[PDB]
Amino acid sequence: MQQLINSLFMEAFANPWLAEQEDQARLDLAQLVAEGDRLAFSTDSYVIDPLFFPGGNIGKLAICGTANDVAVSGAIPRYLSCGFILEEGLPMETLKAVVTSMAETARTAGIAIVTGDTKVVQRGAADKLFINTAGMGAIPTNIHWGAQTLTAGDILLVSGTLGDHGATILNLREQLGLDGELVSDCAVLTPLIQTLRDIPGVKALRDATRGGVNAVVHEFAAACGCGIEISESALPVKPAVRGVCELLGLDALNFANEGKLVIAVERNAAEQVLAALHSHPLGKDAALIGEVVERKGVRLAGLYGVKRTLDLPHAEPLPRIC
Amino acid sequence: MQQLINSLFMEAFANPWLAEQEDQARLDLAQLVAEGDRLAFSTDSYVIDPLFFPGGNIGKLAICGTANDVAVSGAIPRYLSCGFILEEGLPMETLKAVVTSMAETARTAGIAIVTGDTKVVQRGAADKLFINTAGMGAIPTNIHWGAQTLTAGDILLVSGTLGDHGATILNLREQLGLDGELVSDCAVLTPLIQTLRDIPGVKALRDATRGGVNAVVHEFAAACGCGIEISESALPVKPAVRGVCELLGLDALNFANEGKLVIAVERNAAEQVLAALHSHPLGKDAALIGEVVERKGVRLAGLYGVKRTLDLPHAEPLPRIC
Repeated sequence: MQQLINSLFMEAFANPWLAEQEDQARLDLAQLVAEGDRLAFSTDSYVIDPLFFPGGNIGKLAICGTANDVAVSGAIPRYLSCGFILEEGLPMETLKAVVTSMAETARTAGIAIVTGDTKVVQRGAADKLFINTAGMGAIPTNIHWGAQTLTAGDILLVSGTLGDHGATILNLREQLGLDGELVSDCAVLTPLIQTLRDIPGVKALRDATRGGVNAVVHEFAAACGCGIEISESALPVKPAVRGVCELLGLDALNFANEGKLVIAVERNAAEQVLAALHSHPLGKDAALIGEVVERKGVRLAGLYGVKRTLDLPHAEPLPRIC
Repeated sequence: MQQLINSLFMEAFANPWLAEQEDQARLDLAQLVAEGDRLAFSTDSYVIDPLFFPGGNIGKLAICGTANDVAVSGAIPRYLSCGFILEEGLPMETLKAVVTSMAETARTAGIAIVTGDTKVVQRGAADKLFINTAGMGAIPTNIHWGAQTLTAGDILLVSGTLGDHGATILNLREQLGLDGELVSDCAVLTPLIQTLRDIPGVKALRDATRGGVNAVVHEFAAACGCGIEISESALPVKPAVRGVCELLGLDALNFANEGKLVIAVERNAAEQVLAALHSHPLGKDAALIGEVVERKGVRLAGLYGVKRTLDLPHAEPLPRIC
């Protein structure tokens, strides 16, 4: 019932902003402005099927994805909101596991869930559980990361292996026989991103969820009016993900990630940035993958250095991967 | 494609924050701090069935509800996020109508939709359309509205008639035979609330959505450690809503409102506050309904001044009223 669900929310997420709260949380603005001059603000909804998977669950994901959307601006995520849409009859055991994981993930990341909402719909009106989170943090005045700034000669990096999350979910949903080898990379990336905070050569940073790295590179190119060239052989792809690629013929560049950055840097900063990423556990597999060029468009270099236009796909590999 | 949906979003909601955006909106903190010392931050999900109804729709509702949750703090709402969950095959005519109403409601209220998300699920996995919005605004330093401040002697008012929204949806969903008599009160309340901004004796404001006025007075009582006594005869209830009460035996105090305030005021300010409310189109039916008292608990005064404990109901009158 509604009262048990509300009690679960309040107990699990309990903090000084949520307690004694009325219709809204009330956040100290002086504290935020002391951290930075801009407030980063993002929202995402989470409709992943299944709810639980190797490496995470919808609840952990709902904190990670939104914390990362904030964190890639250079801001430390501090406050999140949470809206649950529940299907009547969802086992309490399942809801409790999701909420427990959300609360733990937020607690570990130093994030407070300061406000929320729960709606219950009848059986069949929603598939089990959907979550929306919105988040905020203050962007330090000296950090100016954006793709509009990119110019010919800039280097493109990824913080780790590509397509782990997408491949994990595809394997589960389509029963591809790789259970035990694939794991989601779902993680809060703030500690990794903060290694880059004082490095002058860092120019743009984005996480690569829906649409994977392919979407990001196309977004980067559209923003700066320059082209981007990616080396296919330079792409770090785990053996189990390669296995999914082989079976389905689908691109690891198109697979959603839930713990990876695409980073654009000044040419002379590339080795310094790689070293910073390699020093942190979340950046251990970071690699150079490409370059910003004068010639517009996105190209992938295959065999014998042949550069071919890299198209965006028409749809995601499968519905509800995130 | 769902790039049709993303195009609808960007076109309808277009503003400087949404354009050339990467993973997050970026909001000027100095401007917020100059307005107030606290940031009000709220979120609500909207799962109303049906999507369109007399007096509004899910889109207008998604703006109103979240704007109101911010505005009851004293803050002027400035920025909203918007997360859509869409069922595959939802007619574009429906979605366009929803988005248009959202855009027009936001524009009229001077609210910018600065960031968002869309997720699409398969047929049967969600009932047509769900929306989450989160919103923010700065609370002026000199406004200290809070339920915790209430003391014995304070007067309770409502800003209009009770249960119009809930009753409208109940009549539609349960086919009670009152079509054309009932209309939802869905409205952005900021202009009404701002009549009270400079009135010294205003102590607490809440909107009265889920659980209605009954939930608000219970929340007030819990926050301040004082009791609340309500006059049953003083409750303003329209004839058609009374008709729903008569048919179902259900209480207008429990029915959801989507354009009503419950206001607590210093005893001496009651006449001034009532006149201020009556001066605005949205507060014409405002009324005194009770008082805060020393004896703890919530009581309803019936025939012959008999005061009886007013219990909260176990469930909402029906799922998906909001």
